[PDB]
Formats: sequence, C-alpha cells, structure tokens
Amino acid sequence: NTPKDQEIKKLVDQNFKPLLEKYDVPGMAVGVIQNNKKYEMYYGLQSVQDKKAVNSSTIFELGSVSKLFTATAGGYAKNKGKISFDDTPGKYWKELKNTPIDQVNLLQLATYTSGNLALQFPDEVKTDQQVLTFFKDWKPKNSIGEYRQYSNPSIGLFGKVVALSMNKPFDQVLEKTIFPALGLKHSYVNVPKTQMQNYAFGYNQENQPIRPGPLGAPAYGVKSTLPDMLSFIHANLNPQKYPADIQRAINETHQGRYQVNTMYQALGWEEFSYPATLQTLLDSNSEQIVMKPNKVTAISKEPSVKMYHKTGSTNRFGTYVVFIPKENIGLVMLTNKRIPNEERIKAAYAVLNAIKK
Ligand SMILES: *C(=O)[C@@H]([C@@H]1NC(C(=O)O)=C(S[C@@H]2CN[C@H](C(=O)Nc3cccc(C(=O)O)c3)C2)[C@@H]1C)[C@@H](C)O
Repeated sequence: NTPKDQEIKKLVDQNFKPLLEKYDVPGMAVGVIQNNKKYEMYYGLQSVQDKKAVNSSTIFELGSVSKLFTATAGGYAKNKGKISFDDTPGKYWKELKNTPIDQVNLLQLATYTSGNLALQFPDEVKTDQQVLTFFKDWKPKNSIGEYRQYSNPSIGLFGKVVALSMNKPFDQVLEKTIFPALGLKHSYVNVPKTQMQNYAFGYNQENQPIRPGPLGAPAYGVKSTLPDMLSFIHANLNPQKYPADIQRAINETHQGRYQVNTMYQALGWEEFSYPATLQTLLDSNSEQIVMKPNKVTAISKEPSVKMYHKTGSTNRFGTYVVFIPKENIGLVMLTNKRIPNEERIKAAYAVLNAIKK
C-alpha cells in the first residue's frame, strides 16, 4: 500500500481501534478523505451472531447525523425556489395555517429556535395523525427565534415541509433526488430487502441486538455505508465540482445562521472558526448546549476560515463526521454501538492534527 495508506492506517489504529475493546463495540468503519483520495478502514463485526465482518458494503444507522441530509434537501428546495426560509409551515401543510406554529419560519425550524420544541416528541405522540395534532395544539413559550434547543420535532417539521414543497414524500426526496444528486449508491431511508444482509445490527449497553417514532426520518432515519459517507464528505469539500442544483444546496448548509458561544449553527452542520480548539469542539456537545435552551447571538461577520462537524447516535449506533475546507480533508466514523461523543471528537481531532499535508 502507498505511504499515505500506511500513515492513515497507523493513525486510525492508534486513535480509533482501541475504542472497540474499551467500549465493547462489535464493529467500526473509519474513513478519511484527503486531496480527493479516499481511505477506508474496517474493524470487527457487523453482526455478532452471524460473525459477518464489517466491510465496504456494511450499512450503518447514522442517527442524528441524518439531519445533514435533511439540511441538504432544504437547501436544494430553497435554491430551486420551492421554499423560502422566511415562509411558515402552514403555507405547505395547510392544516397548520392559522395555528401558533405558523408563526415560526422554516429557518427557525431547521435551526431549532422555535422557542418551545424539546429533544423529542412527548411520549404519547406515536403516530403521524398524532404528530399533526401535536403541531396544531402547539403554543409558543420562549421568544420565537431567540433560543436554540436541539430538537428532533423541529427539524422533522422542516423536513415534512420540504417534502410537501417538492410534491413527494420525504423518503422519496432523499432516495430519488438528493442521494442520487450526491452520487450515493447505498444510502437509504428504508433499507430494501435486497440489502438486509448488509444492514448492520446495532447493540445496546448489554450488547444485545435490537431493531422508530413518527416523523423520525428527517431527524435520525438515514442509513449509509462508509464509501457513501466519504462521497458525501467529498461533496461538502468540493461543491463546485457538482451540478448547480446540488452545489447550491450544499453551499446553503455551510452558511452560519447565528452563534452560541464558540459554535455557529449552520443548516445541519455545526460550524467553527478554524482552527477550533479541542475544548471548543467538545463544548459543542456539552449537556448545556445539547439539552437546554441557549440564547442565540446574531453573526457579525462569518469566520474567515471555517470547519464543520456533526455527532449523532441511535440507541445502538454511533456516528461522527468532520471536515476542514482549507486542508481539503475530512473524516467519518461509524460504529454499531454507542460510544461517548467526547471519545469520537477527541479521536478525530488527534487524527486530523497528525496527518501529514
Ligand atoms: C440524536 O439526534 C439522537 C441522540 N444523540 C445521542 C448522542 O449521544 O449522540 C443520543 S444518546 C441517548 C439515547 N437516547 C437518549 C434520548 O433520546 N434522550 C431523550 C431526551 C429527552 C426525551 C426523550 C424521550 O422522551 O424519549 C429522550 C439520549 C440520542 C440517540 C436523538 C436525539 O435522535
């Protein structure tokens, strides 16, 4: 293998491989893209009971990293004139017209600032009918637009509206329009039966395989392979190489919309001035930032040099993605067991700080 192949292999063995034994993770896939060259590393088992090893065809649940595709879909619809970010959801979901949630605009939904949407729906909201009822019954609390609270319902409503604006269901927005535009071959909202042998099992804290809520797809419902996620990073590092409609979509997800301490909220992606200190990257996943409302501040001028990342999990999968435009580099980690977000962020910080230019 090439000297770079061996260097990156050593850095990933040094920084990511020990995490498998440390947290009893059955399988992991780690990818690096640098200067348009992709490097794939696979460890362990996609399914413990089948002794099937993780490989380039293994499909992982991306969990909350799915929001990056919802963001891209929204950027796509906005730049085709199908929505404006100043629109409100009742323009598209007519049953929300003349309700209080129709006072929140689409950008505020996409970036979690409605002022009264928590991490998850209430436990009793279990069906699509009940989701619509929930949004009709919704009342504001904190001043609309002023407080960020990370929220699956919030970006789920944004995704539902994006789909309505494109006259197709959300799963078709991704599987027929967005994934093909990005060149992805094995990314899914619904994994077909022909791929089930490649669909990894996820493992809980007792290392047992389990296998969603309503309106979940835009918030946490995408599945993908390591080669597809490296392709997605390639698109984010080189949007100018893609046709205009998806190029504009991608660029839209890189624009910071407001600031919370050292973090800038873009669409889906979290944005930081580059270089970001390790503490800044860790702070973005603190309990205060992730679970509580935080007052936003308007951006004076966007940082001159930027980097981006996103964590995400399900109860049984973990994901991390990060990229640095100036260095033409990015990294993806997929696991079929959760590990602490700080471990994912620290390991990727070590690798990207050590790789030779
Ligand atoms: C991300 O979008 C995804 C969450 N991310 C993470 C993570 O650690 O990266 C977790 S971890 C853990 C698993 N389930 C918990 C959860 O969802 N908490 C929660 C908070 C408030 C209400 C409820 C509820 O009523 O169900 C649950 C956190 C998690 C997978 C989720 C938000 O989709």
